Amino acid sequence: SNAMAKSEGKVNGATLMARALQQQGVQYMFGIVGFPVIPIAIAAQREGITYIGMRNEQSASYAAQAASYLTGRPQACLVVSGPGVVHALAGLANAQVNCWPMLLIGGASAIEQNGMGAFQEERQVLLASPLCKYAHQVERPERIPYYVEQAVRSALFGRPGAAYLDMPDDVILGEVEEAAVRPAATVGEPPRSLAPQENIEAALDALQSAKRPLVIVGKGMAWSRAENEVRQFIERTRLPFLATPMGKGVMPDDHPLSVGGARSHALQEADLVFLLGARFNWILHFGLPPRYSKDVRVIQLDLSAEEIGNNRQAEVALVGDGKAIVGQLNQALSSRQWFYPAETPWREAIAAKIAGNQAAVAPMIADNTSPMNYYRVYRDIAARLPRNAIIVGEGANTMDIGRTQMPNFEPRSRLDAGSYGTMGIGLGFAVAAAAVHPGRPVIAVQGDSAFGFSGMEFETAARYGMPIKVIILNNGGIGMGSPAPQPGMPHALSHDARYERIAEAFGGAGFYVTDSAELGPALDAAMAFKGPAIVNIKIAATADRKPQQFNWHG
Amino acid sequence: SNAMAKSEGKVNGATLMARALQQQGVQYMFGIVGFPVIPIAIAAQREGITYIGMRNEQSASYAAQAASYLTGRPQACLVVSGPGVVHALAGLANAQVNCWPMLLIGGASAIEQNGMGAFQEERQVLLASPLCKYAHQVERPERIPYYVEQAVRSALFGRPGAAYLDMPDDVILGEVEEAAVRPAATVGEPPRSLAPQENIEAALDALQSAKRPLVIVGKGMAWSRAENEVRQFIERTRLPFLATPMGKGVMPDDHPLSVGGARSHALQEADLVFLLGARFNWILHFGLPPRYSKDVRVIQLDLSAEEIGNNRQAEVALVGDGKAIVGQLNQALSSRQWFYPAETPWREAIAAKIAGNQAAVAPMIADNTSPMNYYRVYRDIAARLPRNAIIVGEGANTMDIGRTQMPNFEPRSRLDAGSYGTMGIGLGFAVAAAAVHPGRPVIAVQGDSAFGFSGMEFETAARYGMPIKVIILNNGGIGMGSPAPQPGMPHALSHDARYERIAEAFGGAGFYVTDSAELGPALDAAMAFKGPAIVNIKIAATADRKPQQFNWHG
Amino acid sequence: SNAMAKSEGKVNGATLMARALQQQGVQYMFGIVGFPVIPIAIAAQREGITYIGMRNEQSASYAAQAASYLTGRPQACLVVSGPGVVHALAGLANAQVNCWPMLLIGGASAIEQNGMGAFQEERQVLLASPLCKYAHQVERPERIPYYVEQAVRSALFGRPGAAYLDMPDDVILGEVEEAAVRPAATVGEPPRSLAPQENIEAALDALQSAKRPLVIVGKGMAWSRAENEVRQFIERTRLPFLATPMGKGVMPDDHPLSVGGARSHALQEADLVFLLGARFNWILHFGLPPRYSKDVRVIQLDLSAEEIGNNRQAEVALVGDGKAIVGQLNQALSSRQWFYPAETPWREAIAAKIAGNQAAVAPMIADNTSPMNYYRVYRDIAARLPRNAIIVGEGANTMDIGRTQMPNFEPRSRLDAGSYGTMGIGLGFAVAAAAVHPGRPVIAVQGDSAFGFSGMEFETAARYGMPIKVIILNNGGIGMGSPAGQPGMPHALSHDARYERIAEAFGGAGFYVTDSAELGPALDAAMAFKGPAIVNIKIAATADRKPQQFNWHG
Ligand SMILES: CC(C)(COP(=O)(O)OP(=O)(O)OC[C@H]1O[C@@H](n2cnc3c(N)ncnc32)[C@H](O)[C@@H]1OP(=O)(O)O)[C@@H](O)C(=O)NCCC(=O)NCCSC=O
Ligand SMILES: CC(C)(COP(=O)(O)OP(=O)(O)OC[C@H]1O[C@@H](n2cnc3c(N)ncnc32)[C@H](O)[C@@H]1OP(=O)(O)O)[C@@H](O)C(=O)NCCC(=O)NCCSC=O
Ligand SMILES: Cc1ncc(C[n+]2c(CO)sc(CCOP(=O)(O)OP(=O)(O)O)c2C)c(N)n1
Ligand SMILES: Nc1ncnc2c1ncn2[C@@H]1O[C@H](COP(=O)(O)OP(=O)(O)O)[C@@H](O)[C@H]1O
Ligand SMILES: Nc1ncnc2c1ncn2[C@@H]1O[C@H](COP(=O)(O)OP(=O)(O)O)[C@@H](O)[C@H]1O
Ligand SMILES: Nc1ncnc2c1ncn2[C@@H]1O[C@H](COP(=O)(O)OP(=O)(O)O)[C@@H](O)[C@H]1O
Ligand SMILES: [Mg+2]
Ligand SMILES: [Mg+2]
Ligand SMILES: [Mg+2]
Repeated sequence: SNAMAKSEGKVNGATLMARALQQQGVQYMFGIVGFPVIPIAIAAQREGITYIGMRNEQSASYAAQAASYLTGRPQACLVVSGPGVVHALAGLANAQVNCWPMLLIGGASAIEQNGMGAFQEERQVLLASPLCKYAHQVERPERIPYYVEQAVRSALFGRPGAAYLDMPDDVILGEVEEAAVRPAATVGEPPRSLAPQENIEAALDALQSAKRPLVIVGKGMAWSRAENEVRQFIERTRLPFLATPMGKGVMPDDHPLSVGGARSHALQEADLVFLLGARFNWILHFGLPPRYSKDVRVIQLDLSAEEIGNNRQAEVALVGDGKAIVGQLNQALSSRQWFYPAETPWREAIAAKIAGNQAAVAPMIADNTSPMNYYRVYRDIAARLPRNAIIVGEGANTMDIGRTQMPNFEPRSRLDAGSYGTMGIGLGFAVAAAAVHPGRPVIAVQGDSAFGFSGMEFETAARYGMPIKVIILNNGGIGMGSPAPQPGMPHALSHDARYERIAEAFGGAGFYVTDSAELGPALDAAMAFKGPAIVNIKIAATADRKPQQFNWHG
Repeated sequence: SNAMAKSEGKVNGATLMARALQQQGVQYMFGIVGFPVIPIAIAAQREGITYIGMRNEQSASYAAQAASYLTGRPQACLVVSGPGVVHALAGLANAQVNCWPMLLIGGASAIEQNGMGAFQEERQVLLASPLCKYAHQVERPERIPYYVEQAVRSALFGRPGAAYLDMPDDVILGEVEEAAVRPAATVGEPPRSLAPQENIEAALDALQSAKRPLVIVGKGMAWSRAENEVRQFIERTRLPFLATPMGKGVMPDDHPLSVGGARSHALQEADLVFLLGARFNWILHFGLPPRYSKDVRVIQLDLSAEEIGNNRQAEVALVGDGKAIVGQLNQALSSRQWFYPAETPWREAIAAKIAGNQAAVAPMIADNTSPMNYYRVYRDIAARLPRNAIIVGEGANTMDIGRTQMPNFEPRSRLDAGSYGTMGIGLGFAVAAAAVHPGRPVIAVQGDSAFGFSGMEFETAARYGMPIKVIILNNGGIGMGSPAPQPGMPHALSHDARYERIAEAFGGAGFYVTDSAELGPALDAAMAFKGPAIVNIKIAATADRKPQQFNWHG
Repeated sequence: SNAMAKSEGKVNGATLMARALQQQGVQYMFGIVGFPVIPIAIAAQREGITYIGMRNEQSASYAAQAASYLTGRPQACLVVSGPGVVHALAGLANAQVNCWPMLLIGGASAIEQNGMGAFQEERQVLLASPLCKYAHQVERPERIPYYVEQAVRSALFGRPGAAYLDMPDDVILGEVEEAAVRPAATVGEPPRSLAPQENIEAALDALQSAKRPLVIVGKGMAWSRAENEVRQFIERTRLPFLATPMGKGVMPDDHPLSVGGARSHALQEADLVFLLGARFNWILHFGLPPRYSKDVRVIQLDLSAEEIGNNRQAEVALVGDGKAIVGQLNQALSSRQWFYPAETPWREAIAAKIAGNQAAVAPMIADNTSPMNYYRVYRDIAARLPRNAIIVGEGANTMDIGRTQMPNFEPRSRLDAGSYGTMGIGLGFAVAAAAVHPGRPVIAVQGDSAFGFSGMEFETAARYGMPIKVIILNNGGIGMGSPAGQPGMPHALSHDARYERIAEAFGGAGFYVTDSAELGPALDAAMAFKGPAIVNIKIAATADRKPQQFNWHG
């Protein structure tokens, strides 16, 4: 009753944590409650944070980083002591490798029982630390504002990455006087740095000297929110560009300067590559033979000074923020006459290779034979994707062929297995996208193996009214199908699995497709259904991607 | 064709690894293939090792240690580089905490690409090391026999724990001359050590002197295979005994001397406790007030010398193997004639407390009201459990009430959340049990939250023809249900979920139960169905365990 | 004054720690004070603990483990925050590698400043944990008895190793009510375990079947205080034995059964090796060719089950305590007549190899040429070692030649570079020996390179009145000397250095020897000087050890 005297001078750690998270712009918290973190989730809701309770911490820790990428600010994963934290190490590793921020909040057993073999006693900061930019235990409740500020700043500033805060039971429930708690500042936007002017002019001088220049647009530019500057730069210079898998959409994928359909030739024959927030790691084949000229010249824009010149020396280094530096280049271009000319041999070679690759996939796209091939399946899928959708892609062939057949027109609208090649991100990423962008459609296209890692999160989607559209391409195995057996092959799964009945366990709509004639009607119904859906497509066991000169891994 | 000359002088790392695993007694390998470990799973199958391809490495790593516990030998988990290893860290942590052996075999990116940002390059030994007794990279294929011997020996000897072997791609595919490979010795049985004679006699002296003695039978005795010796020891001494959660069955749970129905009174009032392969950690409330007399005398049998006297000093230490040391006690008891007398006040107090607790839960067991309470549901489950079943239990109220309502009569026939309190072990444990003991029934009783962590492994079971019986107690939440919402509560799940439809996705039988009259017939049909099955029981949202003087955690 | 009322109800962390250490048998504490550990050292002295302030924590951490080995109980090293702990990691690593206990107590910056960049803030537990059996922070002063008990037990019990306790400034100075502090039990002697009777009898059966048996006596027997049992065993069986470098003295080095002077032959030709608390690591050349028969049979006695069969399979495993198991063997031998016969080809071969090696070094021992060779120097040094001395040996040729030329007659009386091959242990070990055994002479024979690592601790010895006798064999470099516009060679030091003047800096006696006629008188004067002393011997730059078939490392 409001009539009785109530003591209001004290606040506990759970409440201080919720307030600090909200002050620092955490709007989404993905996790699974239990000892000792129930009060944190409840307190978070009372501050208006959106708590999404999931079915495995592995998926929760993936959702938190996806939500961080999409919002531009660290979002939270909340897990119990012991195995809750160990399950969530999955997401720390993935966020580290992708340079994505996130905040993992792990409960811990009470400090006063350390050494005793307490329930879920664990060396949690020690376990998390090699996967984190920042990891620290909160030893007393009155320092929660200090630590939340420092952790969010460390995750968000510089090269982004994962931050971990350890929350012992006795700190969560510990109480301090309201007026005694020292405030913290609100973490603002990440600082942006610029390049020296001499480097800006040297970059432009290099571009003008090149006979076969190539701009590579990576997901660092998407994280930097540099899409306006990049679009202006490519329109001004008229340089050919190649998008990386999650750099897709920074330039619209239908831009006439994209070399995406001539990727192998463009990398092989360029005499100059301009990396925009993209690494010469495995996704770009290291900047080295056999995928590049041994003498390829490199302009490299990265926020990370230590990344400059990895594997292949950079002729011009542009260390700083992608948006700010491309802004400098656009400003410097306004005093120059040069642009990449409308007709060059390079342009003609690129066009010819695009035409050849188009010719290679044209009969597969047109083939209505059932069981379907991947290109036929994507002909129907691509036709149902609205231009403002968020696309989650996961699998081997399903994901890789999906990457070329599903264009993105706006940045940060594609989430996939990323720089770690992770299976297991799929429905976590979709749940994150639907929480952050409830006004936009969310379509996850998964292989049958991929779907098994996180498919139980469909119940999560249904519970929060998230109308995610899950499309499974089922070839009955990992990368390829398998004849019925003699033991089953290690890569074999269940070609006749009726995964769509999982939707029906949770109030969603399930659709099963074996024949090309069923596929359109199934997708139209799934898109129209007011709720989450699974379309389970039984595809050809031996369907494969377009032949190429080089294996993707090599 | 066998007609053409084939060079047979060379063998590769994958084949050496399969042969060494087979030599060392590894019979089960749970994993998910992909780069770079496909050759290892194929080679393992060629040597006759059973390969179980699962749906998430988290479950595979849990399956591996359950198989090790059941077989008495380290069994393998096989995972890909990068996130395959990070996902499997779950199983390493669980194995460390339960003193269970396992062998995790993690693929790695090729050594010659280290530093370059290779696909799934990761510091895998470093990440695994805090969770392992033994962790090492295999740097050259010709060292494979050496390392597999050493890792298996390290995991199995002494206090058991997890071993990790890192297998780089170029080691897996690297070839050596068969004749050149150094063989390794076959790892035998774990050494057993004995206590000094004076300690054996001091232990019997102390038991003779006690007014209220209590033997506590822990899962170390199950691991030691000490059940014959423990059974002879209790029959000879006639001492009251208490089983720990997975120590159930070492003594038959229906034994007249069990104090399991008077657990709180027995721990509170004992003047002497004899720990048999059981720790004074949280499961036994640390051996300290408020759950024990502050002056409780302790005899402590543990293989780990460092464990002796943790939290509560041991009056008599018995450091060595459970089977061997209880064997010494039985021998020394054939030269004394003491037994604990047939009539004592302690016996009378224990019996009256058991009778009071039976009366306390009898009305709930008998109550046929629907939605049902937990004790009612277990009345039908327990009446249908075969005496040789392997029971997997998982959840909070589901698991803990199932612990009291589901007796075990043989050792090593209960697998549950264990010393780490882990949600997520459920279907991986069930799959391991069906793999190891295909001629025994395997029944997993899970809460609805618990089922969500690993439920996709139902496809794994169906694919290998494992007729696991999954019984879900669904209260719509973690620990308790929740009314309709304002946001849904953090612990709420879906009370109306039709989880049994997941069975129908993979060719199993699904049964849905909301009324007590339905429960009997559904369980009968599920047990009789020649295949895996899910029985989804919608139980009362506020059903709870019997009241107790102390919280289980405190 | 005593007349004033004084509150006495409160005690601080520093005092609680000093009392707990004294309760647990810590008698010696080696360290360097500073923030925040000054109150710990003062409190320690108030409880009667001997505090030895050293000149570098590297040496202090080596002293602590040597004192632990000599006393049989963990002794303490006390260091400041940050670099104090980092400097002491040296000792942690050495203690792990040697299976020696020690307790490192590292001060830490105050918990309330964590995250702020406090003076010497550091992740101290994390840095120490890979080098420790046990490492924990003390988070509250009332837990100090609990943690000190647990750390001492973890260090001392089982296979011994290093323990680390982290002591934050606010825990050291924090106060609690005396009456409120929970006592901890006193850690007693390490538990001893026995082998099964079948293994005892199989060991004696194996020994009787061997044609060329060899018993190897390692420093695990010295740690176990098994010298009486081992001497009885060798006297009873008449088996040839070999001492390891710090196993010397467990058997007296002048025992007629020692194969010390025929080591390479004994290892090469033995058909059966009985390891007594010694590992097949590098010191015993792995139990493998080219140093052993490829079919050598092995009986292995180790406390560590996981060590059994490393590198070479064990035919008979004896897992348990060295004293207890050799006790079992001696007892089983009283029911047998068997002993190794007085005349066998094996004895004849051993004796001829011994005579051959004595003849090889006899002229070097007798050669009075100056500058002297190593064997000539040790002729005079060995003549002047009292039977009860503690010998510290450190260097390459100085240490290795000293090992064969300086016999020990009592166990635990030789301290040397050990299983890690460490330069830097010299004067810390000497200071530890002089603190623990002030009634025994302490003689450190060091190479000129070795001396430079720890030579400043001579001021520590002088300050505490420790009459350590430091003898430096100076060849002007690392392993060998060198001639004097080219740079100095990397191994070269100062052949004409006058190291003995360092004794004179600190009130000790310095002697300089270049001529063989000077050596006897200098050693006699140094031994008689009632204080610490340095005898600096300028030896031949090219003096070397006796030629051998095999390099010591290989
Ligand atoms: C490493 C990669 C960036 C390498 O890129 P590629 O696959 O070689 O190129 P993609 O951009 O996908 O294009 C594929 C080929 O199709 C051509 N292409 C692309 N778009 C088109 C269109 N629109 N029309 C016609 N042809 C096209 C393109 O030129 C390539 O051919 P060519 O020019 O002839 O080469 C990528 O494969 C990748 O990100 N893979 C993810 C791997 C992963 O994480 N797997 C999960 C674990 S698997 C291990 O267990
Ligand atoms: C690894 C070792 C145990 C290997 O032993 P060895 O040196 O081969 O044997 P030792 O016992 O020292 O004996 C040496 C040789 O002398 C013979 N020998 C032994 N005693 C005598 C006597 N009294 N008289 C004559 N000859 C003797 C013995 O049979 C050996 O010859 P043969 O029978 O003919 O072989 C040891 O070398 C060692 O511990 N080295 C430490 C290395 C180290 O840490 N250095 C400091 C770091 S170096 C920093 O890069
Ligand atoms: C890896 C991991 N993540 C989370 C937890 C917390 N875990 C609980 C232990 O505070 S147990 C509950 C299941 C209860 O929910 P349930 O299965 O529906 O059973 P029931 O009680 O409702 O009958 C939760 C989720 C955990 N231990 N380990
Ligand atoms: N604001 C920023 N400006 C420029 N570069 C950035 C910024 N934030 C992160 N980066 C960099 O972007 C790069 C992303 O590379 P990568 O993840 O390999 O992209 P992709 O997979 O698209 O090639 C990282 O090297 C990271 O340091
Ligand atoms: N062969 C063995 N003999 C005796 N004790 C063992 C053996 N193997 C393991 N142990 C010990 O068994 C104990 C198991 O304790 P715990 O997991 O706490 O049991 P519970 O959960 O049943 O109480 C561990 O302390 C472990 O060191
Ligand atoms: N009480 C004990 N009884 C038997 N062995 C022990 C005991 N304490 C330690 N040990 C063992 O003694 C061994 C010493 O081996 P090592 O240091 O290689 O000796 P050395 O250098 O003399 O050959 C270690 O393997 C250790 O586990
Ligand atoms: Mg597939
Ligand atoms: Mg529930
Ligand atoms: Mg020298």
